[PDB]
Parts: sequence; structure tokens; C-alpha cells
Amino acid sequence: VNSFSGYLKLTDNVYIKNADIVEEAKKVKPTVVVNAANVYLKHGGGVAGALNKATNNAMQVESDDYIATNGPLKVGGSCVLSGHNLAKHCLHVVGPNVNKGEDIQLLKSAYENFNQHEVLLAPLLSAGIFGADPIHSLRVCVDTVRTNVYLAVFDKNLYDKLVSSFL
Ligand SMILES: Nc1nnc(SCCn2c(=O)oc3ccccc32)s1
Repeated sequence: VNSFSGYLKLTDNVYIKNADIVEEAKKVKPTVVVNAANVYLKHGGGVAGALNKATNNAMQVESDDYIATNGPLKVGGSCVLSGHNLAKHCLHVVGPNVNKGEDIQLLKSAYENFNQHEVLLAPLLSAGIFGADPIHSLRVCVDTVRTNVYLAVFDKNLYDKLVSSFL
């Protein structure tokens, strides 16, 4: 039993809700919130910009130190950093950005990072400003993640389309 509320159950382990991931994280304080990161951990917009803004830029400050020490992530890769005021940990996961021409096959590799955590609050990887089809992202999520994932979808119209088209 966990404190995630109002989710529709898609499969044994995947749940979905129309919600602002920032507000969901502040309410639930999950062990892990997933960020839709880029390789430079530059949290300018989309989910990343919103999460970072909610931390009063502390996420960006921590991320800049991480990059200065370790260099960029790989597309499909991840790192665990602080969750600040939103969660215990933030799993920064880099899905491919279609608007950069990155290989959509890397989306499965990106979702594999979720399997290192028993429970996560997450957005759909590569959706939004990353340019991929969110219906495809949900399919890859369901077929790749085996741990318990609670997906927050900001756009109500998109949420309804994802549910109604889910096989
Ligand atoms: N594995 C999980 N992580 N985060 C959640 S949600 C937030 C509240 N919370 C809960 O309901 O169960 C919990 C177990 C440990 C820590 C927090 C818990 S479940």
C-alpha cells in the first residue's frame, strides 16, 4: 500500500493520472520522482523546468556540480540526485529528443533505468517538448518497466487519449 491516489490502473505495475507532476510530488513526497532530463542537466523547460522551478533552482545548482564533476549523461542514461523539497531522490532520465534527431529506439533504454527503483512517480519519457508520440512512450513504458510506476500526465486531453487508446 502507498499514498498515490486517484490513479487508473493500466497493468499489474503501471498506473496513470491526469496531474501536474510538481503538485503530485509535493503532495506525495515519493521516494523517487523522475525528471525528463537532457544530457547536460539543463532544466530549462518542460517537466525539467517545472521541477527545477519548484526547487527554487536548487536542482539546477546541484546538477551543475554533477556535470562539472562527471560530464554529460548518455541519451538513454540516468543519474540519481537529491529530490530536494519534492521527493527523497530525483532520477534524472534522458529520453531521446526527436527534435534533436535522436534514435527513438533509445526510449526503451531510458525506461530500463526505472527498474532500479521499486516505486516511482514519473512523466512519460520523450513526450512533450522532446517530440515523441506519447502513445508510443506509454507502450514502451508498459513493455519495459517492471517496477511500480505512477505516471503523471499534465494535459487532460492527452490523458484521455492515452487511456482510451490503451491496448
Ligand atoms: N516505495 C514507496 N516510495 N514512496 C511512496 S509514496 C510517499 C509516502 N509513502 C508511502 O505511501 O509508502 C512509503 C514507503 C516509504 C517511504 C514513503 C512512503 S511508496
